[PDB]
Amino acid sequence: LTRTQTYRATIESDIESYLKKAIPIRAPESVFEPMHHLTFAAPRTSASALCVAACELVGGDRSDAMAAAAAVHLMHVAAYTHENLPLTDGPMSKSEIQHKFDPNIELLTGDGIIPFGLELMARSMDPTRNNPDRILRAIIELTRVMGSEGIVEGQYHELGLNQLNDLELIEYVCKKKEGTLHACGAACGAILGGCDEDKIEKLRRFGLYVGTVQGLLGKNRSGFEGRIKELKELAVKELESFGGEKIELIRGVFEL
Amino acid sequence: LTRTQTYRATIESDIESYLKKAIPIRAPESVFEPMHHLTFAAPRTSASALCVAACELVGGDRSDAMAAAAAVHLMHVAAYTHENLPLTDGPMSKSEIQHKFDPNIELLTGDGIIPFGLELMARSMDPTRNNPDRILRAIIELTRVMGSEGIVEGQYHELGLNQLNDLELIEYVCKKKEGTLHACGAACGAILGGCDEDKIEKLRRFGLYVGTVQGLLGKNRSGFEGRIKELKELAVKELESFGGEKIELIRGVFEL
Repeated sequence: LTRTQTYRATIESDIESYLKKAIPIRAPESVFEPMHHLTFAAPRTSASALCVAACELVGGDRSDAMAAAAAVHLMHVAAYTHENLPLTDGPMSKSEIQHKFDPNIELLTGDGIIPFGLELMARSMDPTRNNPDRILRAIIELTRVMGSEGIVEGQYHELGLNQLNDLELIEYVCKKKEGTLHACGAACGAILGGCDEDKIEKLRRFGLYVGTVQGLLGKNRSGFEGRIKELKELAVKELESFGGEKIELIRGVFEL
Repeated sequence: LTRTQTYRATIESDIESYLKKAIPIRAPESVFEPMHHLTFAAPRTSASALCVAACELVGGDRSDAMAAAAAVHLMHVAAYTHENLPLTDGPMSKSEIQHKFDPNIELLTGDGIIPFGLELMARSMDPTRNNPDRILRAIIELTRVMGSEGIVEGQYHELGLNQLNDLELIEYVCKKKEGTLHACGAACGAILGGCDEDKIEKLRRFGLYVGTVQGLLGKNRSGFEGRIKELKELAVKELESFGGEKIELIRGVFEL
């Protein structure tokens, strides 16, 4: 592996180890079995690593952002689970997955995973009395990503979908789902990192741009090459205000 | 109406109006339409009123509990929405309701409502009081009600309940759903009104007993009347060592 890959993977290993301490497979039974299973079977999102990297970029330790990064992963897991949830007329996502558990169980496990991430984030503060306004602000960010400003807005418009036709509607969905998830990750990193009000906004915009790109790639319909270079350039702009070699690894992680 | 009824109705009206400020009908536009519809169509839970009442009881102002009380209502509506949600096998709840919106929409709207309440709660921080510690502690309580310690655990076990069933299993379901909901409301009430560790747990237990009664009552299928009287006196016991006018009103609301 390259320095960049090693860096992403180590972050992702630290996140997974952090979650494993919080969610025992302790089951068959209690929500814990489907909660443990869905969390670690789900595809990862680069939004979780951006959270940690954003925090380090501004001088935080990674233990400062571990709870946030894990919460980001969990919001994503909750969204992913509910998107692939078989309803009356099947799931919202047309690309089918394997299900080890019944629909009813996936529904409630998704419901339990949403606040669990916010509970971990809420319960991280306090050991020596750390950042109550900060952790509260981080919580605001995560609540924003899951709801009407973020993922659920995206999923709402994802319903009226068409075959690679409405490109602006597709982009909008990517911005609201993968976009908002990265924005939140980056903004949490920065908040927990102890950051300028101005520098939070910038990393937030950064996350939005790379998250939208990550979304668009996940469509892979190519009608987007020009928009992708457009957004990548905006991502770089935001980065210019920071520095210190973590910049290079972050640029690396996001193919910039 | 009696003083007790008026007192409860005023609270419920103050909660509704506080929520009406936060969720626009927005007409068709966005998840806000179903979010608004489902919030104000859903049956109320007394856990919401207990929050305000618990707060006032310990010298709190009601505007201090208003966000919490609304968040409690919202947790209850997300739960209600999801358990009546038509799946492949139909809804988890055997008691059918009317559905103005499609299953897929109800699934998104439920997911948006969960963090929204926590966001309302989080955005209520009072830097001129000491709230970041307090409000953060309130968020812990609400995250608890929704998850593995609460409603989801209850719903998980409720799966596979019929006639002539496990009575201890039924009470357990009531404890985890209605019980935890009231326990959280009461405990948030206490936290936000500003009392100590000892008195918070007393109100949380109070909430648990009365919530468990509300759940058992909301079934009335056979022989619970014995256990219901046992739980009511447990609730009164908790109320000893609290004082004031509000004690009679709370005893009234919950018929102790």
